[PDB]
Amino acid sequence: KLPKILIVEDDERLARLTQEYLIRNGLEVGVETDGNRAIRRIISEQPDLVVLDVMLPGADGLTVCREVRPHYHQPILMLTARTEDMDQVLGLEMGADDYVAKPVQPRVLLARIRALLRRT
Amino acid sequence: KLPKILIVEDDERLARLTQEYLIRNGLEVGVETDGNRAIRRIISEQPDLVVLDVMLPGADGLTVCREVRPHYHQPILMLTARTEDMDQVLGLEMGADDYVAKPVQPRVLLARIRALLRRT
Ligand SMILES: [Ca+2]
Ligand SMILES: [Ca+2]
Ligand SMILES: [Ca+2]
Ligand SMILES: [Ca+2]
Ligand SMILES: [Cl-]
Repeated sequence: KLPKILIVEDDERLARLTQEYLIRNGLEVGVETDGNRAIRRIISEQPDLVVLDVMLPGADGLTVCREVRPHYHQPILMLTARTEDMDQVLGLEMGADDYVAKPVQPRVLLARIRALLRRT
Repeated sequence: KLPKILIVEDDERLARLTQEYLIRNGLEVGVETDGNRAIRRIISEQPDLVVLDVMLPGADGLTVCREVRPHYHQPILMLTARTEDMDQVLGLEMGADDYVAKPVQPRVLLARIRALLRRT
């Protein structure tokens, strides 16, 4: 009954800090650091929501979004370390549900995760 | 067994003039004016190439690309009646194969359709 979140992020330090905060707030959270494994993992485990970094070893965020959408219908929240309008429009038009600039306050990330889960 | 083209254009007038020209030039051509109907028709009829307007009643051209690309792998030539900033990059990155601003001379459109069909 706890929402399952998958954090796809290559920055291990930030990913674990975020995972611990979300677990303390009633979420079941896993971490993936590779785009290729993230594609198979998202399709196989079917998490309730994905937090997806744009730049990853292997498949980048846009590729992950494109490859899972036909087999994964749950929300995708993208995170970026640099605010560029082009990448934000492409991420949303590719099928992402949100696109947030890093760094994001942990409580804001949780509020955005809860908002996305309300329409599933 | 001519190449099958689907023109997805809500401007019925231009669509029929283009259809007439392409049929006279050795192509089998159908016309669709609604984006939601274009998604179902592209996936079920599997045309050899789609000429896709970016602005349609129902699903927009970017939505048509996003929804057909998992099930349709033939060329998509996108058309726009008004160039907007970032429009070409988004369509090409979404899976379109070309992006042309109207008005396009009919002979130029035929040359572009033939060039795309050579990539198959
Ligand atoms: Ca990264
Ligand atoms: Ca990469
Ligand atoms: Ca139009
Ligand atoms: Ca529309
Ligand atoms: Cl994990």
